[PDB]
Amino acid sequence: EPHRFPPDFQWGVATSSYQIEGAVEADGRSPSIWDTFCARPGAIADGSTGAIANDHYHRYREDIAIMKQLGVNAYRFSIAWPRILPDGRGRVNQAGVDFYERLVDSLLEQGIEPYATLYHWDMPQVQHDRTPWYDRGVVDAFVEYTDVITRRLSDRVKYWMTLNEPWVISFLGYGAGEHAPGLRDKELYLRAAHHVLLAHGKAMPVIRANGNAQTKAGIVLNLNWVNAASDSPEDQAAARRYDQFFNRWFAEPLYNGRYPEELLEWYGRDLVPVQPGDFDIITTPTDFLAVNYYARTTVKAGSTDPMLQVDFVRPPGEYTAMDWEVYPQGLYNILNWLHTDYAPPALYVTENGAAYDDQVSAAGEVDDPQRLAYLEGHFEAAYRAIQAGIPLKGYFVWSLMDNFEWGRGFEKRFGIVFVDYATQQRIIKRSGKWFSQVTRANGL
Ligand SMILES: OC[C@H]1O[C@H](O)[C@H](O)[C@@H](O)[C@@H]1O
Ligand SMILES: OC[C@H]1O[C@H](O)[C@H](O)[C@@H](O)[C@@H]1O
Ligand SMILES: OC[C@H]1O[C@H](O)[C@H](O)[C@@H](O)[C@@H]1O
Ligand SMILES: OC[C@H]1O[C@H](O)[C@H](O)[C@@H](O)[C@@H]1O
Repeated sequence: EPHRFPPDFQWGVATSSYQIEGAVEADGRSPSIWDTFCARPGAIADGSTGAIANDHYHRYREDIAIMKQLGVNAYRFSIAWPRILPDGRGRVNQAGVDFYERLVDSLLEQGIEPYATLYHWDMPQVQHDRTPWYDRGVVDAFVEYTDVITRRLSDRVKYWMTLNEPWVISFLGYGAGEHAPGLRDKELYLRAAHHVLLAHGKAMPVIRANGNAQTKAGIVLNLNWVNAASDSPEDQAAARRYDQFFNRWFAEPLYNGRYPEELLEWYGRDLVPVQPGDFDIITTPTDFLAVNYYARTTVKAGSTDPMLQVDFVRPPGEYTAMDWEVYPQGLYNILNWLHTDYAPPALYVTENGAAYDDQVSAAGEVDDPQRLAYLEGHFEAAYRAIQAGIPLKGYFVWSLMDNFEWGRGFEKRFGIVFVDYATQQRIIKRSGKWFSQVTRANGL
């Protein structure tokens, strides 16, 4: 049925600083909230930390050459605030800036367009101790960091993303206790969610001011396709609350200057620390919306999550090693919802991918047919979206290589490139070799 993407389509791979860089003490870097969280017993399933990770700090040139083998014309990475401003604010760490200057120069010299994420979850511990996300002071701290690094790199980086997945930062960090800094309190999560949106909005004019006419910026939302387990009123309602929680909580403020009313009511409207003018800041125009899509999530009325009064149901179907349902139609459905409801001028898929159990064969190959099929199905969905008039401008696979998968540690491998942690050897997987053909054909 299909074939070719638009001629200027951006095919990329994505990473984050803490997940790949390692060298956590190198060159003036201070501890992030993740360096501290990894010390907590039970925080990381395999007891690992991001201390070494993929050692991309030292091996970035090699990783760029692998990107060249994959044929990508774009690369999404994050900048580590703890390398740039190790005391959180104040003194710029020149050696930390130098690393991202060398990275951006090597990318552009190889013809790869840099897509820089400012915040992918690695707040300096010393800054968190002053301004956790639930503290409105965090907004100026983030803007200062944004100001510093955009001043240095905006001559070479045109595409900026403010914060990665507000829902994860706020809900998993402060609401569920699963991510740094590991707190579990409804009010703290709601405060953090609001201050992430404000930080996004105050950062936007700083990016534009430090940039030029070519500069494009937006936020990155995680969005999954949500489904009710049944037609029961109670299950439709459970699905509606979960959808509001996961999918609308950030989108509605960004585009319509309000939170979803039904959930806001359910929570206690006063728990969100909205001040006058906040929605004007949050709705500051963006050039695009970036989407991180993985799965369909099916919800019934229950008391598994006592905050939402929901249980999760696993429909008969295919699951990854994360126990996430494989549902490529969901990506079309999400993109079409965003197109019709909010009309962003441009959409990017800034993350999509899968974790399956990988083994290196005797011949040194990594044969991952489930990951290949996952990617094929989702690329086809993205193609259908483009054919339907949705302005999807690019697609970044999560991830370039196996990396530190947060609370799962190294046991869950999302790469299209295998990393042997004993040696730091990169092996391009079967899915990666296939991706190499997709990028160069600009289609399937
Ligand atoms: O950044 C502070 C770091 O110091 C050490 O090198 C630890 O192994 C690491 O996990 C810790 O967080
Ligand atoms: O893996 C950490 C979290 O991040 C992802 O963006 C997913 O949307 C979310 O379902 C997952 O729980
Ligand atoms: O009835 C609405 C309230 O009750 C629910 O059981 C939830 O725990 C709470 O988060 C919500 O604010
Ligand atoms: O959990 C899989 C992925 O979920 C989220 O999308 C994060 O941005 C990424 O860092 C993580 O690896």
